[PDB]
Amino acid sequence: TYNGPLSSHWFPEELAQWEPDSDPDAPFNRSHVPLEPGRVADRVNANADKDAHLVSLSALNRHTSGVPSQGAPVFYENTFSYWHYTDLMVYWAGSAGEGIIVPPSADVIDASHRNGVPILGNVFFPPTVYGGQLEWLEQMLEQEEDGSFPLADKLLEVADYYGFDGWFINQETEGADEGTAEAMQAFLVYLQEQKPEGMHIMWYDSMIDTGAIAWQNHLTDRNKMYLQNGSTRVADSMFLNFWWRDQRQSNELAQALGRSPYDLYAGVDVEARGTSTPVQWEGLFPEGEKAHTSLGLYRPDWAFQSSETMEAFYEKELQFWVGSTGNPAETDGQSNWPGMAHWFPAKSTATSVPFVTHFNTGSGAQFSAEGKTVSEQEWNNRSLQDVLPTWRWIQHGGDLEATFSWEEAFEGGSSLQWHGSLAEGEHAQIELYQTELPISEGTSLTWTFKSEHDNDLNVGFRLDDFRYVEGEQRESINGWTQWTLPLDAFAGQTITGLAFAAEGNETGLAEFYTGQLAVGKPAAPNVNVRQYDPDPSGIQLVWEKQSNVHHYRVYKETKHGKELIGTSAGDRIYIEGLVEVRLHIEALSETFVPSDARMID
Amino acid sequence: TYNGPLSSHWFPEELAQWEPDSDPDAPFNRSHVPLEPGRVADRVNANADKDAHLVSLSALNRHTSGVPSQGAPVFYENTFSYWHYTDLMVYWAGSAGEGIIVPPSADVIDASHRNGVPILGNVFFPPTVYGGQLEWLEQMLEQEEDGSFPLADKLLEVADYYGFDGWFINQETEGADEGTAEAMQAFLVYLQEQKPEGMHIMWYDSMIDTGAIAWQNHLTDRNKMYLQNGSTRVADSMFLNFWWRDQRQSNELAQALGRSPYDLYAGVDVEARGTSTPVQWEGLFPEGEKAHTSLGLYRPDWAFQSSETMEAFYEKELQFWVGSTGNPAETDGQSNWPGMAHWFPAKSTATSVPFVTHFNTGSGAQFSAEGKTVSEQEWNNRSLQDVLPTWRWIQHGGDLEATFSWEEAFEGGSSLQWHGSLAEGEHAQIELYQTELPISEGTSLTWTFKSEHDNDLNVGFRLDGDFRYVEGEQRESINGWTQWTLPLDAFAGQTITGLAFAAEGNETGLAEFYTGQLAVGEKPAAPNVNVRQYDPDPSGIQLVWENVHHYRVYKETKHGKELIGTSAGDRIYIEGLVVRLHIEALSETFVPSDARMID
Ligand SMILES: CC1=N[C@@H]2[C@@H](O)[C@H](O[C@@H]3O[C@H](CO[C@H]4O[C@H](CO)[C@@H](O)[C@H](O)[C@@H]4O)[C@@H](O)[C@H](O[C@H]4O[C@H](CO)[C@@H](O)[C@H](O)[C@@H]4O)[C@@H]3O)[C@@H](CO)O[C@@H]2S1
Ligand SMILES: CC1=N[C@@H]2[C@@H](O)[C@H](O[C@@H]3O[C@H](CO[C@H]4O[C@H](CO)[C@@H](O)[C@H](O)[C@@H]4O)[C@@H](O)[C@H](O[C@H]4O[C@H](CO)[C@@H](O)[C@H](O)[C@@H]4O)[C@@H]3O)[C@@H](CO)O[C@@H]2S1
Repeated sequence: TYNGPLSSHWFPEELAQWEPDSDPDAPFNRSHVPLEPGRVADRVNANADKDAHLVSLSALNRHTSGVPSQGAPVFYENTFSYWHYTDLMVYWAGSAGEGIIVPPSADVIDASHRNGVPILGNVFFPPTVYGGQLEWLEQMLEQEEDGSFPLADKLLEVADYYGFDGWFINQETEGADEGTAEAMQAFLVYLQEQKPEGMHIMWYDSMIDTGAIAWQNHLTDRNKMYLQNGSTRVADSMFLNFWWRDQRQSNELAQALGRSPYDLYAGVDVEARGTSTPVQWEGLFPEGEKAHTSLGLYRPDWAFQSSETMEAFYEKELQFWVGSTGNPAETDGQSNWPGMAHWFPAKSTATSVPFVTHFNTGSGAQFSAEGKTVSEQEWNNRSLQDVLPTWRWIQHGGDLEATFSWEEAFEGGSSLQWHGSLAEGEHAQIELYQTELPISEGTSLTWTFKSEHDNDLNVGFRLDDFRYVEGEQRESINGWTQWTLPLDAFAGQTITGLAFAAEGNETGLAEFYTGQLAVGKPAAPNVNVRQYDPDPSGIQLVWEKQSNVHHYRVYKETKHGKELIGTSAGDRIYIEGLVEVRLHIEALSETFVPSDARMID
Repeated sequence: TYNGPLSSHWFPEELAQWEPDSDPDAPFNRSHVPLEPGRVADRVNANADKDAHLVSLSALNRHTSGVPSQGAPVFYENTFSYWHYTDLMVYWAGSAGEGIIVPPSADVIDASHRNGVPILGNVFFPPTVYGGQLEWLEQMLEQEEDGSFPLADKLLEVADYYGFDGWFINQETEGADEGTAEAMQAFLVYLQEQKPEGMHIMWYDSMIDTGAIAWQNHLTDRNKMYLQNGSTRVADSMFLNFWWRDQRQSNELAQALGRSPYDLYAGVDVEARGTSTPVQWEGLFPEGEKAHTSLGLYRPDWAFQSSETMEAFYEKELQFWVGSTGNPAETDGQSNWPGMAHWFPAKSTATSVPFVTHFNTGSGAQFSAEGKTVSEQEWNNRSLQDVLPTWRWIQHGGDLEATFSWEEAFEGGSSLQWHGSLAEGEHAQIELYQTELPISEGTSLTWTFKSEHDNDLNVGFRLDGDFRYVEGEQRESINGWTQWTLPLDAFAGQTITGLAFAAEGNETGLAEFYTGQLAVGEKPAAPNVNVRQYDPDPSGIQLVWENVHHYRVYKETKHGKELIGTSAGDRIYIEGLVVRLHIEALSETFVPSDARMID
């Protein structure tokens, strides 16, 4: 039923002749959210080291084809929220039936970028048993007299146009001779020479020097020529196959090659069993020694795909990325699954003012504006996913639980729920964010919450022990309480952490929903109605995207008030069925100040 | 004489009808060096604070017109080297006779960017006494039914295409009414709404709310609408005029406006007297409490324009930016001119591996490759200016002096000279760089020097968080220069926060070092080069090509290979061709590619 723009995918011959200017969908697939530079690490877990990196190969979209460019009316969508333990994201996709070169969709590029995570697209040369064809490989490996590889040029051009950070190269098609192998090496090297600074090409350990498919599970003499060859750099990293018990040898070989052992990502296959995946952790993270290499997670989206509901999906992600403890700071290294927080510092991109979050998880059963439902429809749009709490979860005192709620929202479709038993006079704190926010005059702390039992919600901030204080100026907005705490008295200081605290009352119960937290007015959007060629009877709204803007909201007038029908963090939005009606487009600033609405007939 | 591409400059009606695709010179005026993000500050001066910023309005080129796009065969050029005390650089230019909208030339954009300094172009509405015309102002302020300002669009387009970071707006043309004033405010507001993130529009404290020209010398009720109007942002900063004795009031007013006092730049006019400029420093930097606002330096290029020689120019810049002490760490706050180091931390963009410097100052009397002269001609090309020492100069022990030398070079036209008396058995160190360089396996320290008296030159590195002085591991001789390599694998996972050198005196009692390369950290593919017409000059041509620090163009002669051109962009204009050429690409590590041959 969906006739809108779709995220792209290609077989090599379609890519060759692909031009953004001629692709009706290309403008919808561009990310307009740059990779946030300079994340800051936390230090709450004593066992976590600073050397090892982590890549995730995640099916952020279950399918390669049929993915709407910019979100969809579906609550249950893969709203991964553990960007903070991730150094590199690989968009897992590609199939013999749909296309083997697949960039990440723009919604996911955006989510990744807000958390300063570089995201790679996938070039998937499938095993013949899965419809793999040598032809496709040979096509990609075509070389001009020039020496250049035209399809490599297309990889770079796609990554440049759509706005992501490189490619994962997965060569599992059998039948390749040694000449093909050398050509692949030339192809990867050509990538290195031509790519923009920062771009990352990650090679899967599969095709060896002979062209045979022969996973090494380590960096060996059989595969090292795909990472580094003497003084020539071939690839930025290698994802090691799963069948290893120890990685010391790869570390040693990497040093002999003059490369960091941490450009090797020891692979762990978690697709089927997630946290029940058996792993020789000592083989990667030895006892008094630093990590032998980095870590590669194949398919953490297990959490999504083995679950039926958003809540079970979110619980499995916590258990997987943080561990059975539910506390990043208190991990059980003796557990079968200690969790990623056991080994990896959490990073935060809350490093710049203004810092704003509405605890938007990226989807919802409903959409709220200033605490009022403005659409009752399921939606996902991971471009609207906020930077979520560094820690999941760190509390002190009370018998409380913290989770995301999709029942209450102030902006978007979720809130942070903090609820349970808190005895009278008892104090509880929840430390949420590692940060690096320079305070200057005019800088305020605001936050917005509901409280079912009337307890007030204090804010907590840590300066370069948390300071817990109550807000200065209170305001009521559709049932929500918004505090503003001026921080002028602290100008010149730097906030390195954000938190909340509450005091129990006679009730003995606490139930908070917090829908905005921030440390820190756009022009009405200039909007044009254009054809979306592939769908007459549909249209697209196109504006000039302002850098002061977090995203755009499209309302349509109804007999029952204004209804939200669209959101975009790009420069356009496709609306179906319009040819067949008054619209209102507002731009919301980074601080979520709404502009005056442009009217469109 | 020179018929090559020239740095641009417009009156408003020329800008209106400008499009890059039709300008033969536009491609030569594009910067290909992005603004380096994330500089790191030093801590060596106890009095320096972290709040106040500093803008320089510098005539990096003496003239608006006649500026070659990419360097010129002139040694004495304004090779400003104090980017480290500068937060914002404004390219000072514009005149009634030449053009009043002028972007920075590509060479200067590049130098600025390498040091992570945002550089602004100039929009100069001149006083009528200087040929100013209200017309030009009215032209710039034209508004469509749309509400948009077409010439503002051209300012943003120029900045985008050429690769710089905004504009300084200088409105000193008399005769403007209150309507013009409001239009200017709308123009500045339109800029804010349309500009790319990061871009900076700085407004001069001149035209007040009535449109009259009435410098306030402070942020007042008469000019605040040009910075901020309620919740609307009008400009990113204001450069306050010079006639102030104190700035507390502007600080206070800025707070009431909900803006940082440090978006205000208290102006100091140093054009005529440089370090002899009288300043009420206490009025800006109160003996305790913070600085009231930021600092605005009008014309530090006094150092260049009041001097006749590179050496005198370089000495005056030291005396101006560092002080009479010659030591950023030991400043005399009681001096008439304590120097900028007295108040401002030095920043460094040595924050990423590979870090490479050849101590190229941007010009030379001569050009060297691997220590051999490959051209005897004066040159300047500030696209080749390296990130130069954070500290000028910090030494311990000996009776030594450090300066730049244009007599000895390993790559380019200059080296760092460290020379004087060092008694046998004595030690001396010179701390050169504040850095932030993650060490990983495969990472080496290299350095390259000549020593007139045979002392060896040790490298110094400080780890996060006293320097480690060690001697190199592998020695190499290259055309009279010694190159040490010191593997740093034993330190992988550590971070270098500082680089230095150290020497031990010998029986000679003398030391004379010239150091031409220092680096913490693969040869490029031969450039794919085409010969194209440079339309405005038949009998001239341009080489155009598509990792790489810069390109070198050699021509074959009866006397060997001669360097005739360098470019950090995608092309170079060569005059007189009409002859075998050789184009090599040099990597960031200065590994040369195989030369493309061109006939
Ligand atoms: C890097 C790495 N690359 C391989 C990775 O490809 C491999 O993955 C597995 O991939 C199987 C094949 O996928 C392709 O072909 C399928 C059928 O035509 C398509 O549906 C698919 O989208 C691809 O184009 C895949 O079928 C595997 O899934 C099956 O087994 C799983 C257990 O591992 C299970 O969880 C599934 O639900 C399913 O039955 C699988 O994801 C991995 C693992 O073998 O190794 C390297 S890592
Ligand atoms: C921001 C700030 N803007 C003004 C700034 O413009 C002003 O500068 C002075 O500017 C004078 C006028 O310059 C223009 O007109 C000249 C003549 O047609 C041109 O040659 C020029 O390039 C411009 O288009 C200028 O003449 C002043 O220089 C003279 O006095 C100097 C002392 O300040 C002296 O050092 C010179 O050698 C010369 O005789 C001067 O640079 C400043 C200072 O008044 O105020 C604000 S800051």
